[PDB]
Amino acid sequence: VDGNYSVASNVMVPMRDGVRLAVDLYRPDADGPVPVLLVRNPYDKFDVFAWSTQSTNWLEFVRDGYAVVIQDTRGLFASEGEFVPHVDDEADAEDTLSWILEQAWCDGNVGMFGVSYLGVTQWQAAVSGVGGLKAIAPSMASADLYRAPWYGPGGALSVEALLGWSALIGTGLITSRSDARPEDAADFVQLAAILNDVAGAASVTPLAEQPLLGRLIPWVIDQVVDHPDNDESWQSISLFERLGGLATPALITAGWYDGFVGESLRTFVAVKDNADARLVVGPWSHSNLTGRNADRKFGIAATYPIQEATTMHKAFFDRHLRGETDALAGVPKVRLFVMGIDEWRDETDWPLPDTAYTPFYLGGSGAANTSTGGGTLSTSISGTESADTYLYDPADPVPSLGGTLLFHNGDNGPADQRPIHDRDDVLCYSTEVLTDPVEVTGTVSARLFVSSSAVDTDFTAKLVDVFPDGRAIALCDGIVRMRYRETLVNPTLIEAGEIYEVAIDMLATSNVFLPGHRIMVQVSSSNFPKYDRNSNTGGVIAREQLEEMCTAVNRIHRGPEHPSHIVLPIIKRK
Amino acid sequence: VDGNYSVASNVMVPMRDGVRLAVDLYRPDADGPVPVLLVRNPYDKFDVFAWSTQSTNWLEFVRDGYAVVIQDTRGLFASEGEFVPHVDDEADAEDTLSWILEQAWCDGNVGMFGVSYLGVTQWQAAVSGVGGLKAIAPSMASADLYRAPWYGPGGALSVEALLGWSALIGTGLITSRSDARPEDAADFVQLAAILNDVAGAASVTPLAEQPLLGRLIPWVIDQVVDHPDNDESWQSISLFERLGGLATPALITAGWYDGFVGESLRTFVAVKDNADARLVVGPWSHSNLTGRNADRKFGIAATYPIQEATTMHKAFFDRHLRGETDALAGVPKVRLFVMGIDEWRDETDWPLPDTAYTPFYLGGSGAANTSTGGGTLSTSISGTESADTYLYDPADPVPSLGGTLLFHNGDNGPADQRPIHDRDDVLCYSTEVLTDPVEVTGTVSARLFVSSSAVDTDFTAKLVDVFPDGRAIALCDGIVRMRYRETLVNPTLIEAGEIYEVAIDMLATSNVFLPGHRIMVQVSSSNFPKYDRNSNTGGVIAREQLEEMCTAVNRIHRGPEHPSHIVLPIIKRK
Ligand SMILES: *C1(O)O[C@H](CS)[C@@H](CS)O1
Ligand SMILES: *C1(O)O[C@H](CS)[C@@H](CS)O1
Ligand SMILES: [Cl-]
Ligand SMILES: [Cl-]
Ligand SMILES: [Cl-]
Ligand SMILES: [Cl-]
Ligand SMILES: [Cl-]
Ligand SMILES: [Cl-]
Ligand SMILES: [Cl-]
Ligand SMILES: [Cl-]
Ligand SMILES: [Cl-]
Ligand SMILES: [Cl-]
Ligand SMILES: [Cl-]
Ligand SMILES: [Cl-]
Repeated sequence: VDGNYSVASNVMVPMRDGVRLAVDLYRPDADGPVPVLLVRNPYDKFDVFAWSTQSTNWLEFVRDGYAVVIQDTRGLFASEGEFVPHVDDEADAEDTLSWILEQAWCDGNVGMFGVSYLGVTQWQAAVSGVGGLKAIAPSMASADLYRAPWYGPGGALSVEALLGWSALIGTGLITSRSDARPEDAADFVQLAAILNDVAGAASVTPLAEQPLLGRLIPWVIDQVVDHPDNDESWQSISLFERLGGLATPALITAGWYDGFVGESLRTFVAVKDNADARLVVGPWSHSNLTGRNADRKFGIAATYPIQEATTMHKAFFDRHLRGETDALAGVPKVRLFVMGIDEWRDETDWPLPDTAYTPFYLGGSGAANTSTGGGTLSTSISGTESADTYLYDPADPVPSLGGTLLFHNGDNGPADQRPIHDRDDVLCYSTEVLTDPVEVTGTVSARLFVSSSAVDTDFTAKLVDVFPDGRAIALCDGIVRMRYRETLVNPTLIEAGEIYEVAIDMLATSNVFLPGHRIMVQVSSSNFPKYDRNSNTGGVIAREQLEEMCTAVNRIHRGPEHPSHIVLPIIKRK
Repeated sequence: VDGNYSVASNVMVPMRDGVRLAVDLYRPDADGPVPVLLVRNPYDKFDVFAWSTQSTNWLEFVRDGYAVVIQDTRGLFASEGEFVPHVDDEADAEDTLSWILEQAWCDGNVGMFGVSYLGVTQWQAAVSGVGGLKAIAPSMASADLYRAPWYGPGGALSVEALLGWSALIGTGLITSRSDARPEDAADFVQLAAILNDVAGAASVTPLAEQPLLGRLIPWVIDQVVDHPDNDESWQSISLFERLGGLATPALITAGWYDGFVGESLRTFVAVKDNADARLVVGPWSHSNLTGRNADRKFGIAATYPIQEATTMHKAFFDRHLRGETDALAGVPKVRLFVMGIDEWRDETDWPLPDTAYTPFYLGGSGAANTSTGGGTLSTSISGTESADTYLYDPADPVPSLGGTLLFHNGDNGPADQRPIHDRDDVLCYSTEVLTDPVEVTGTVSARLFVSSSAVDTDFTAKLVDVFPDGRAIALCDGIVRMRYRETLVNPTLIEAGEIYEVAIDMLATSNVFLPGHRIMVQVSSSNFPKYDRNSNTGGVIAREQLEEMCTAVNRIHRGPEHPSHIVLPIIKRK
């Protein structure tokens, strides 16, 4: 009967080492084999409502004749083995895909879909060389775990992401084990305390001493905190350099305030030339898909459009798993939620063709410290040679407000920045009030001429849309940890007092700055706990006590010989 | 096989009039008949992810051997017939329950669960007299549709709820019909415009002229706007007076910032003496179950505890549908999220035994207008005879901020009230800063001595927790429309200048006002668009143009002879 299906729970699938992973099979009433979709989940395959609202109404797929397999990853819930993030997922995906392809009910065409870890695992599957995998759909994901979510392109630890997620998994690991232990109740309370106060958890020094999390999930220290360089341990689990050799269609979803946005977009660029890639980007953060935020509403159209996503995914899988050649007729290659105008818009590529990568130079009379300083932004190079100076004290970092926070206040991406505008270590540069709209849609970066009293420090840059009523709404931001200014792999220290030209990768955005608005940039040396705080010593940061850390006098140089600027991806549409 | 199940889609169930409703059947692998749970849904039975995250992980029930039936209500999606809210649901539930009880796979025990309209429909089923219905679990629901969600105990129209919901249903009605009409695209755009600006939609006068909504869903005017009195049309669909005669166990869930909270709690009180009733109340609004709000976080424990809810529901159904006499061992009768301390706490009854209903009298030197006026609250009667006076202008009502908003900014219940504290028509009365905690948990009401220059007007009261940092966080509120001061059924006008003692039903709350806080009350004559604005004419409010409305000089009298007060349900726990 068309539209009917069955569900078989805890089918045990043997991996190459004999360890069995548990899957649930959602199989249509059909007269032969069918195309199959696989989801690999570390958050309990039974708990479909927890993630599915951030993905698709995928029971539609089953009603329409796809089978869906949802698997508990190794060592969690109904699966056997031991859980360690990332390290087993390439092999376990390969073995699971192979098993699916052998089954009586599989017609030789397999795809995947899902969000976050259920997205990362798709890239890990895609590099398997299993020919039967015909398409993937990774949402809010990455193919380079160093670059997102654990560190970043600037070489700072994403400490709130790490501690928050590890606490969440710790809840899952305890729930997963054989029998209830006497210490479980107390552990549950302590994990809740982390999740209620992630900045507090991230503030304890040395950062690497994590009695609870290090016991429940040793990986948090053994892999993540202990490997600050993008070294061989990270390379082993990175998929990114293999993506260029694939020819697998990928339906990639991202969010402008999502921790993964830079890496999600990079995956699109990596695969678009060799296969049918699609891109959808909304104004979401990882835990807030609503389009509504404390000081910024994007409209109901911005709410994660789950039924349209379901329709698009089905069309995509119909094309690539069922060979229906016209199934993607009328579906755009790229679909972006353009903020400011707050509208969805179709595009033919990402980056947009006809992006003008335009320098906006830092300038102004007098000090740019605070929002009431003299800092300006202009497409003209600054005429006078100036410098703005501030003290960065690791004991008092600039607090994270919105942006791409994951677990610490991760539900307010477009946050009003006014609460930090009176800080002397927040340098502000803005355009005059705009008389005509300026669209910035693309990857964003800064090139700053900087110096420090320290042998290492950080520099941050954050793009902001200043509204007529004074709201200073965050758009995108990044950081550079100076030891990693030239390479994430082979860091070197800097010379105190020397001027360096450094790049800051500020991920990406899509925003029309409307008439009456200003374009604004904040520059500082911290953004905590989005990123851990540089100790300004040149030491092993995660092993330092707060008292061992140093203050730094940091300086931004601007003028004709030191033309510090932000590069904005300008789109002009007449 | 234990834990396995099948799903049959669009099984057509004939009602007494021959109209067939569509259901989906989730049936366990079992060797005989099983207990059955029914959900009646006007938002597409296929779309399980849309509502289920506000309810239960109910596939657990199916894995554990319950069948679940999800039905499209009459006239929507796969069902035949014509949709009109509420009026067919008693009969259609009775006929559906009868059909279920006849099936080979039903063991004679049926229950229900679900939220909002999926909760209201359970009360409509419970009055059917079908013996096979053994238990219900209505969450965020009402048994009196006048009192919630469409009007209220004060006799004001809940206009934002009506217009928002009607626009949402209008999206569903268009999606449900036979073929795509030329006007659908434009209608979709107009419905989105309402949902993006519900206060704007509610501001158009006469309110009763609704070209779009009145066309798509005539009921919005024909029933709701046209029947402002709690008359026979409302009585026909009310279940409340029948609840006392039932002996059906009910697991009732509510939220302190939920539009239905007063009516949800009343249902518990109505059924607790004759059957096993249970109550769970969290700090949620109808669309925000997260525990996180713009200026108030309740902690991760406050997040809707879906797996604990699932466990509790299964225990409840095991007791009442499977006759497992000890299934509810250790489950409390009442479980409340107590705000302020921000902790869950078990109780033996609602209202709490040992509630001290305590008057806090309005007082103060000079005018109480604005938060910087002299208004005080005290357990002692005020010594001097005073009055506070303000102008209520319907063209400039007090804006709704938090509370029990449903569709207009309905995701910030505990909203900071400071943005309206400089208004001359917002009278503020507060205690001194507290040195010891004061717990207020229970139903809340005010008794005000009032007068007006008009023959009708409204009075509002709102309880507020003032935090040390100045946040003035809304707790609960109500309104009295003066023509309905003595009865919602047979209104009469007032005499200009005469003093009336009136009651304002402020629903309920649970809050510990901690040391360093104040208890605060705001009094006014509007709260828009939570409630429509009184025209101050004595006319048919929804038929008046704004220009036809009048301003009113309204007065609150306070002193020994006019002891205006709020009655707080004080709990003292040593
Ligand atoms: C997703 O499920 O949430 C996490 C946020 S850090 C991420 C870990 S790879 O996957
Ligand atoms: C629930 O589904 O949401 C509505 C809020 S007004 C309500 C109508 S009875 O049911
Ligand atoms: Cl293992
Ligand atoms: Cl262990
Ligand atoms: Cl906005
Ligand atoms: Cl749009
Ligand atoms: Cl100098
Ligand atoms: Cl130089
Ligand atoms: Cl009908
Ligand atoms: Cl019609
Ligand atoms: Cl708070
Ligand atoms: Cl608690
Ligand atoms: Cl007078
Ligand atoms: Cl009198």
